[PDB]
Amino acid sequence: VYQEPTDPKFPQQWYLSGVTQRDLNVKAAWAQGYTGHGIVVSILDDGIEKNHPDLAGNYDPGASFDVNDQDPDPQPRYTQMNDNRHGTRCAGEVAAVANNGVCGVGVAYNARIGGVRMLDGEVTDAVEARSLGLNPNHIHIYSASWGPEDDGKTVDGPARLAEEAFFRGVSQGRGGLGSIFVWASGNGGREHDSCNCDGYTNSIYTLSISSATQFGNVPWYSEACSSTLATTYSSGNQNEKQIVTTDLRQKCTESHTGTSASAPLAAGIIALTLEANKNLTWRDMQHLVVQTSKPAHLNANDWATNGVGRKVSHSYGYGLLDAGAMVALAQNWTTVAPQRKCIIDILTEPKDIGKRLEVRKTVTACLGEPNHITRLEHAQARLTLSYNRRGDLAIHLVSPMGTRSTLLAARPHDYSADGFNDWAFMTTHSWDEDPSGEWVLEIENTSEANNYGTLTKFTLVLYGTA
Ligand SMILES: [Ca+2]
Ligand SMILES: [Ca+2]
Ligand SMILES: [Ca+2]
Ligand code: NA
Repeated sequence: VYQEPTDPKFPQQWYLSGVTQRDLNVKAAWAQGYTGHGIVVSILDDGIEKNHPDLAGNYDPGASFDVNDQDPDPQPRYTQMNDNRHGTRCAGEVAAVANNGVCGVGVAYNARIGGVRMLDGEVTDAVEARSLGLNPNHIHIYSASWGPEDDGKTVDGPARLAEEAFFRGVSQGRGGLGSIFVWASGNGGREHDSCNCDGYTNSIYTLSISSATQFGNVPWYSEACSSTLATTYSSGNQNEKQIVTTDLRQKCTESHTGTSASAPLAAGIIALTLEANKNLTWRDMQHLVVQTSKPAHLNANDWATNGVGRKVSHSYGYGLLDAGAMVALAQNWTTVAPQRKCIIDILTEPKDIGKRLEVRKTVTACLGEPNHITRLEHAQARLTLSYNRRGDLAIHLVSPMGTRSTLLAARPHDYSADGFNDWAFMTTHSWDEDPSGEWVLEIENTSEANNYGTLTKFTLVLYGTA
């Protein structure tokens, strides 16, 4: 009985609905009756053209603000180069108006969309914190297609205020259910960047989203890491189609590309999911993604089955998001038990790294204590170490059930001699596994050079339930 969008460009939105069965299965969600009605999504970016013919109808002033110029109007700053068209393109992916004879449609075409202009100026910690913490009780989902530089040699993340904003968000946002933070995993593929060296994507508070090309391949810009949760389609080579969305100056574009286009699609699917079940917490949402994401159709050389039988890849997380499955599972979902946190400091003495270091430790996962965990969610390996050439290192973490998470792959451009200072490498690959047993940390020098350094701290942090 459901009638799909009549928008002129909808047929070109191959990733939403297609006969080729290689899409995000969004029409199946719309058919079940979910279009994002009642949900509020905010695009933290370079502004939003609120008067765009395909956005005005869903624009929400309450989900918007201009942090760069300190005013409530997020209108982009126009320039000959159209530098500030990025936020508008991301906004259209999430909630472009449907059946209005203009461009295409958003994943959640009935959702309310707002924008925070915060990238067009000095992006300070305060600027970030005010954006992430904007109207936490009105906005449900925050989408961010930006982050630290992808030169493949930086290690950076949120400063204190932004961290506090994230924490306040998941704790108090949405009436205590927790703000949903969707993050683009990065465009550093050509520089061999790792998204675990990015504190925003690496955070347990954000759903880090990677990309897949139309033909199901790992895009050139893609960054691999264990913190990524799932994937949505984006651009690839010139024989592959790209993302169709709203563009600056009230135009329509069929060339929105890179990691930037994936997070918004995920944000849209999550909006449909919240409509299906408004009581889902920030953790419930991550559980739904893990359970419903599909690897099939995605090519990668590292697909591996984890301890609970799910396929995972460092390029895709658990695979492609499936909107129909997301909204279906959401309706019947029982809120997960309170989050427990088990801290296990592993080292009893510093360890020389040399050419290779292996640290084994059998843990009980806080057995007999209030934070005993039998069903893992995120896991962090907080490492502090010195090394002469950081990029030559490759670090792996093996769970008791045999799941190998590569916390850090070699980064050829990273010649830093600063090592890691209590950096929290995170992995989503052992989700739902029993964490008790022997964990193994492996640090190896991937180069032939005679490198040297010392691992002075290894703290294993487990999050989960019993
Ligand atoms: Ca303004
Ligand atoms: Ca439209
Ligand atoms: Ca990066
Ligand atoms: Na994350």
